[PDB]
Amino acid sequence: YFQSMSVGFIGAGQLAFALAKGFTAAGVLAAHKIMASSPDMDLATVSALRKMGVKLTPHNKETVQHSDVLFLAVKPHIIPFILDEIGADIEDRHIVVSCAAGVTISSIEKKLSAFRPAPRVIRCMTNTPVVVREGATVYATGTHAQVEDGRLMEQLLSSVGFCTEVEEDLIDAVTGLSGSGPAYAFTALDALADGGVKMGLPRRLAVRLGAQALLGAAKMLLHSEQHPGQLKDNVSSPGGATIHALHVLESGGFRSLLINAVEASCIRTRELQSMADQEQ
Amino acid sequence: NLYFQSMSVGFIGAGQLAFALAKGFTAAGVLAAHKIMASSPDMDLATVSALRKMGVKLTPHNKETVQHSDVLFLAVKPHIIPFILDEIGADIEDRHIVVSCAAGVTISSIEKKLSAFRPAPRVIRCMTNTPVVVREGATVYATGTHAQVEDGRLMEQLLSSVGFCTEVEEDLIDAVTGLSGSGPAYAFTALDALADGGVKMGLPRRLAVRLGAQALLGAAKMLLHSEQHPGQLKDNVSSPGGATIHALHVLESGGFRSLLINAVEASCIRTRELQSMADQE
Amino acid sequence: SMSVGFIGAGQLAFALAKGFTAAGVLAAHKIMASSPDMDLATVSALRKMGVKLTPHNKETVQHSDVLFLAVKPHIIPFILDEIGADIEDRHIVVSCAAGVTISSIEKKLSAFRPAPRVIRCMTNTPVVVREGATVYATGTHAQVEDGRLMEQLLSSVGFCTEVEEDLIDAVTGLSGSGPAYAFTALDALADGGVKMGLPRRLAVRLGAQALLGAAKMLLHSEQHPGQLKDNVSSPGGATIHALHVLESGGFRSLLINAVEASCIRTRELQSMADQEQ
Amino acid sequence: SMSVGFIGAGQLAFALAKGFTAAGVLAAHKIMASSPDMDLATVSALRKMGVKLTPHNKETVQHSDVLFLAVKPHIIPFILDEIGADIEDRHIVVSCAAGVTISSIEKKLSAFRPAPRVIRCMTNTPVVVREGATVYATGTHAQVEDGRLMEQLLSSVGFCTEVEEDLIDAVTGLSGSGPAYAFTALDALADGGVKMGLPRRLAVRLGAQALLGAAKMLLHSEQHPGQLKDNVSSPGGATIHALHVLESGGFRSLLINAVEASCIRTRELQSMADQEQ
Amino acid sequence: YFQSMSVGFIGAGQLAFALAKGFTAAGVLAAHKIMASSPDMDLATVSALRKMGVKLTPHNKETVQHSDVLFLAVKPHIIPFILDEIGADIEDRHIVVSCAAGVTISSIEKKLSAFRPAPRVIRCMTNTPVVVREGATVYATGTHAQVEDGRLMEQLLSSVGFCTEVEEDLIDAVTGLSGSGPAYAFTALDALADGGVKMGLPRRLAVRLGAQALLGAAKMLLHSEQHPGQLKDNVSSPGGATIHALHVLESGGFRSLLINAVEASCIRTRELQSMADQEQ
Ligand SMILES: NC(=O)C1=CN([C@@H]2O[C@H](COP(=O)(O)OP(=O)(O)OC[C@H]3O[C@@H](n4cnc5c(N)ncnc54)[C@H](O)[C@@H]3O)[C@@H](O)[C@H]2O)C=CC1
Ligand SMILES: NC(=O)C1=CN([C@@H]2O[C@H](COP(=O)(O)OP(=O)(O)OC[C@H]3O[C@@H](n4cnc5c(N)ncnc54)[C@H](O)[C@@H]3O)[C@@H](O)[C@H]2O)C=CC1
Ligand SMILES: NC(=O)C1=CN([C@@H]2O[C@H](COP(=O)(O)OP(=O)(O)OC[C@H]3O[C@@H](n4cnc5c(N)ncnc54)[C@H](O)[C@@H]3O)[C@@H](O)[C@H]2O)C=CC1
Ligand SMILES: NC(=O)C1=CN([C@@H]2O[C@H](COP(=O)(O)OP(=O)(O)OC[C@H]3O[C@@H](n4cnc5c(N)ncnc54)[C@H](O)[C@@H]3O)[C@@H](O)[C@H]2O)C=CC1
Ligand SMILES: NC(=O)C1=CN([C@@H]2O[C@H](COP(=O)(O)OP(=O)(O)OC[C@H]3O[C@@H](n4cnc5c(N)ncnc54)[C@H](O)[C@@H]3O)[C@@H](O)[C@H]2O)C=CC1
Ligand SMILES: O=C(O)[C@@H]1CCCCO1
Ligand SMILES: O=C(O)[C@@H]1CCCCO1
Ligand SMILES: O=C(O)[C@@H]1CCCCO1
Ligand SMILES: O=C(O)[C@@H]1CCCCO1
Ligand SMILES: O=C(O)[C@@H]1CCCCO1
Repeated sequence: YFQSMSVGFIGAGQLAFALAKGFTAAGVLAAHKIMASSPDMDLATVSALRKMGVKLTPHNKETVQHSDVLFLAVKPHIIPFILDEIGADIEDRHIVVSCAAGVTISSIEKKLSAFRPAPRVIRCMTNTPVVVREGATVYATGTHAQVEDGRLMEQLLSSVGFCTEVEEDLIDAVTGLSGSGPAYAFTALDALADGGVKMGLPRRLAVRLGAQALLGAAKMLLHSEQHPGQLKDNVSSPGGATIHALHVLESGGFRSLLINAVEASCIRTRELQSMADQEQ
Repeated sequence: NLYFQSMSVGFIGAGQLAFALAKGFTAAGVLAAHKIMASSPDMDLATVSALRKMGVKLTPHNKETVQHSDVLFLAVKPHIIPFILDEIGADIEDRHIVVSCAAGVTISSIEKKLSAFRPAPRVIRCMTNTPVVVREGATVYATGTHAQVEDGRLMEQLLSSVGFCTEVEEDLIDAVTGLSGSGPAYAFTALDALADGGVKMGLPRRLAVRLGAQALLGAAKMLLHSEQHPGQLKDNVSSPGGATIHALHVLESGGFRSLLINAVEASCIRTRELQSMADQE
Repeated sequence: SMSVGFIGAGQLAFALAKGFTAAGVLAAHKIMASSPDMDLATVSALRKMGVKLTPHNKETVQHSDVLFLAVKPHIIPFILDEIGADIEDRHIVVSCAAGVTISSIEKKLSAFRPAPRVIRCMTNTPVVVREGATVYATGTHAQVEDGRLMEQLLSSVGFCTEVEEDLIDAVTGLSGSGPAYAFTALDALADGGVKMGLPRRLAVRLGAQALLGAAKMLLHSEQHPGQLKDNVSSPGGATIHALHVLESGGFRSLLINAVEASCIRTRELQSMADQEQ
Repeated sequence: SMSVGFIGAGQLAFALAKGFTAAGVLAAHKIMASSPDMDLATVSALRKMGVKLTPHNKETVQHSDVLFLAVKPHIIPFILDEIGADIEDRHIVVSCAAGVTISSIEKKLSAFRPAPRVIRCMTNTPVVVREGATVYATGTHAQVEDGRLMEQLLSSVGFCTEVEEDLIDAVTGLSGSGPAYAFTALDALADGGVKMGLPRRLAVRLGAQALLGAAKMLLHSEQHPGQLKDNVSSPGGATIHALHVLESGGFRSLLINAVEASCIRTRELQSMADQEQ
Repeated sequence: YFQSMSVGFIGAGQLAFALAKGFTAAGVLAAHKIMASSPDMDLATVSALRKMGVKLTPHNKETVQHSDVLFLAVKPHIIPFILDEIGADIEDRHIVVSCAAGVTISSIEKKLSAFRPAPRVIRCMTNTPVVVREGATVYATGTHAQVEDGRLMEQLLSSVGFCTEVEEDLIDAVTGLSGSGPAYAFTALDALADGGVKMGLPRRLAVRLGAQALLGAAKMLLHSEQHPGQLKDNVSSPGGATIHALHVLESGGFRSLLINAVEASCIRTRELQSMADQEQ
């Protein structure tokens, strides 16, 4: 529990809700010590945050004045407008944590430094399963972040899933893998359930079994010192059902499609930020 | 309370599934390792050495496993089931609950063999998966002709200690086999490939494996705790024009969904066709 | 009392005028349309409806309060040069042309008279049966009531909402081109019915009715389309077998490809226009 | 004065009862439905509407004049054995089950009482918004007014026409499964809109509205769908570029494949039913 | 001109209209010497026949009593019902010309011989372009057809396009090639017009040019003693536009698709008649 910590979210959408729900469920923050701002209070995420007890305001400057740790939870192209809006309000006490895909620490520090030297900036990439405290988060520390700042952020984000520090040049690739990853999983689970239904299962049972199979397999890999191929080898009996299914996955290039996905998400992330940097 | 039942459990077969279940049950605290006995004609297996390290009793004699057990799991390959039912069928007593885990093998085929000895063998058929080893298995079961209501309830309590467990009609179990039985292998293949994708884009392999596996675990847990359709959860990830919708497009262009349907179908059909051959023999 | 004009008397002018008059929001006699070819079938159909026709774009401007530009995109700069001197304070200029930016229209018109009131829309041919899908963006000098007037008018012939202009090229690829994807699909579904033994007329009727009803269900539902799809398919049944063969062909990706291709072509065409002017 | 019953209280029973009562042709209190599970969401929705619910299929039969069979196809022979002794001269039995033949129904019912009045229909879930597509065939003992009554009832919730029974499995693959093809397409079109920069909610709304309007245009047109498609595409323009990428993927063949697969699976399932009974 | 010839059609659909329009345009038959019967007088083809002056009746027996040459222009599965209906009305003077896809001379003669021995039967396969007198027709003579019967039928069908006698075992293959052929052409013309539209042509002009190109090329081949490949070689200049287009056709397996089509139509024709023969 961080007793003397006030957290704020600029943005009150999917990610702000996911993190606030994760933090409050973890018990590391009380909902009333969290403030979130948004120019649209008609979102289901805003309504959900209100029901949790999170303080809501339309004004980003109030979030800044309330907060010690300030999460930037707006879309990437909104970040430069946000930084110009509240840059004059950043104080020495603030840690600015940008969650926006692609947006570089350099770009954030350049904006904020025009108002006050030495802004404390941390960049993270996380994902929506923080809402069930099983997120995958990486973070990089900025130029003026103190050593305690990174440790504090790792303690906070570790309460809602895996968290580790990385060099910033890995983050766009992490975005393509674990940031976009849940969407690959949801697609796969929808299709696996369709497969169960084709073979005679009710949809509700097929969804439950497919999701439990994926969850269990992921946990096995996380808790094993063994290669995923070895775990795979343990399932298939010679001549059996599983090896027949694996063959039809291979024949469709299943592996290459997932490589294609991570690559496409990473490249698009890099492409979008390159355009943002050209606009500046 | 199941622990205070002091249940003796036996596995005919001492391979991957016997190890996974024994590890899950003992980690759950429902069984003492030394109250489990497993038999195999082959002790040189690595699964047998792991079982022995746990404290499970090991014997080459299937009759010893039967005499020890209260609940008896059949954990041999499907084509070996009729052979061991011939071998120990005379040793099944009225007190036994016989739980077949073998892919494809029907309750009817098991009861026909065992009913030649005692008239009312208590049979349950289940399908589970290796993640019971981390107590996150996906298990279904169907009760046989003579299984008492308390037998299915005991089975559900036991298997719920190592993951999800629900009763089904037997005619669903081959399809379950293709979905959640074979399922972990589809996931391991996907995680290997996702990690390769992370490596291609500049991540160290160890980090890419950790991140991909955490992403899959978290997404699966989200769906299990959500009332929303997976398509809606997917819609919540992807911003307009953004990284995720670009990646989803390349999955669609390869027929990603159809490949997973193909896999479930192929595993289910192979399960059915093997049992048809067995029924013909 | 509102008078409406169409520069251009082609497919879109016909569809909008038919929809407006069927809705009752405009009597045909309040509508004027112009074309340099008074021998088109659309021109004949408009005359039969009661619409006033002229070959002279200046006459349309002098008649109209709301002026729709319904010519091909590459013709827009030509007709703005022709009628720019005739725009007045009362005029609302509504460009329907694919890709053409408010900026490019206002730049041409402002050379003649400051503060042209411009709205850009993207619609589609189903306005002809009052089931169009329309979006609009307001220009620099459009009054607040200009947007509300246009939304009231276009809501009479289908869905209508205001958007930021930078969404319009994407809307073009989705609902602007969308009817053509549907007509292709309906032709193919009918071929499928014929292959399985249905007379062609019945197969066309059933396929179209199925698509209409499914689309209406989705519009009236809070549920995800995947959930509505799940409600159709019984385990092991006919529909899930058919869905598998669609998935195996990458059906979804083809529709994504189509929206993208129409949107990209729209952007590419306007970039070429901007290079010349 | 007509009383209606549903054996089965699932997706189809809900959709038809919602459509009938929205149309005004039936008050909810004239409808009874039965299911062995009174905890389904469809059962709760029917109770909220005013429909009478019972677990006992015999009670539904005793209440009803027109009796809809809305259980899964493999359940039909079981419930015909259960209620066959309770069919009376007044009853019209309307089977909605995919694949199940009039012959198989009449054979079961005639063991109890000669001359059962049987009609077989195929419909689809959009009856829930009164835009269904329904066909029906009359059985051996159905009176002439039985067919006209059923057409009046089912026309209240969509298109309805009489067919020969040997068309019904093909109709199942086209308009019965059809909504699922449309939901798949709408999900994908929305993904395409999102990829090109539209918010998901707007993309879903526009895609669905485009498909609805296009389908309505085809139903109100004498023109071939290819002609309507030709009217959308300007030379060199956005739509023809998008149509090319659909063609390059074999888009049309996938929809033919789907209708065929649903129809063949329907026939295959009924052949298996006929082998067992 | 066949002065003393009355022609009748059992069926008044697409083919009956196409042939009646072709014959009357050729001047070989006056429309009032043609009768057509149908159980549905609400067809556009029936209305078109009425406007031409063709006599219309609902009763197949009246068509038989009126006619000398009797065309069977109903769907193949209707043929056996037709033959049972009017078999007792066939006279010595009648030539029965079956146009139905797949239906064998043997099956027709077996039905009619139960009523009167020695029915004069001819089987043909034609196509819809007889309506513009450019049909492609083949015919086979039955067991009891006199030599003059085949010559008379060739004279009549040659007035509406190409006509030649074949052995009956070629007719199902002809069905897959020139019977179904117009539909392949209409598909190709629709697609070629789409190609013109993509490259900037108005649809009306693209349709006109595509159809004229196909017509001209077909006429060139019909009037040339040269192989289609040689005519093809004469169009393409080295390095030019045409050889570039031919390459993209080859890369898609264009040739194999047309082979697939003829095969699929022929096999389906054989399959359908095999089922008809099983039902008998
Ligand atoms: N959704 C996900 O799965 C994840 C998202 N992210 C990142 O989080 C950020 C937000 O993503 P979502 O929450 O999914 O977007 P979202 O669109 O659900 O929420 C965006 C929020 O920003 C608000 N907003 C717009 N203009 C604003 C302004 N001027 N001041 C304050 N708030 C404003 C919107 O009203 C909305 O509440 C993005 O940069 C994304 O890359 C990172 C990891 C995962
Ligand atoms: N491995 C998996 O992922 C799961 C396997 N299953 C089912 O569990 C059963 C066993 O599968 P695995 O354990 O993977 O096979 P495995 O091959 O690892 O172990 C098979 C065991 O049977 C033993 N055995 C062979 N003949 C025997 C005999 N006459 N008497 C006693 N033991 C004998 C072998 O020595 C070995 O110990 C199969 O029927 C499979 O379908 C079900 C769920 C998941
Ligand atoms: N057809 C559709 O599906 C929709 C079309 N649009 C847009 O509507 C506009 C027109 O589209 P269509 O009506 O389909 O084209 P169309 O070609 O049917 O009509 C074009 C009309 O402009 C006339 N025209 C040519 N030069 C002219 C001039 N100098 N002055 C006045 N009229 C002139 C032509 O004679 C013809 O009447 C295009 O910009 C298109 O992007 C937008 C929504 C959907
Ligand atoms: N869902 C659709 O899109 C359409 C379905 N159909 C046909 O309608 C029938 C039902 O389809 P759905 O409603 O989708 O299935 P559903 O599974 O939603 O409803 C089935 C209902 O039957 C009930 N039931 C099971 N055993 C019963 C018994 N012994 N007595 C009475 N009720 C019993 C179930 O509890 C459930 O209420 C099927 O034959 C299907 O082919 C036809 C047109 C479209
Ligand atoms: N349409 C084509 O391109 C060609 C068709 N054919 C053959 O010509 C025959 C007819 O083909 P279409 O004319 O295309 O079919 P169509 O369906 O246009 O005409 C069929 C006609 O038969 C009538 N009919 C149905 N039952 C009847 C009965 N009991 N007595 C009399 N008339 C009855 C129908 O009312 C309709 O007028 C088929 O056997 C087909 O294989 C052969 C060459 C080309
Ligand atoms: O491949 C196999 O034989 C096994 C069958 C049961 C589920 C796991 O795979
Ligand atoms: O697609 C998107 O905009 C986001 C980017 C961060 C990870 C989730 O996806
Ligand atoms: O897939 C199914 O079982 C149903 C059959 C009727 C039409 C809708 O689909
Ligand atoms: O293809 C075209 O030129 C038009 C653009 C507007 C939407 C309909 O298509
Ligand atoms: O291939 C070629 O170079 C020529 C060009 C004109 C049209 C015929 O082909």
